Amino acid sequence: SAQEEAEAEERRLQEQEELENYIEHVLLRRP
Repeated sequence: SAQEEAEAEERRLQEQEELENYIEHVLLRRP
């Protein structure tokens, strides 16, 4: 582990935690 890698880790959680809702609504409201 390290400081740099640690910064990227959380980045994935914050990006995913929010992304999960993206496709969740985008797909649910599909054409």
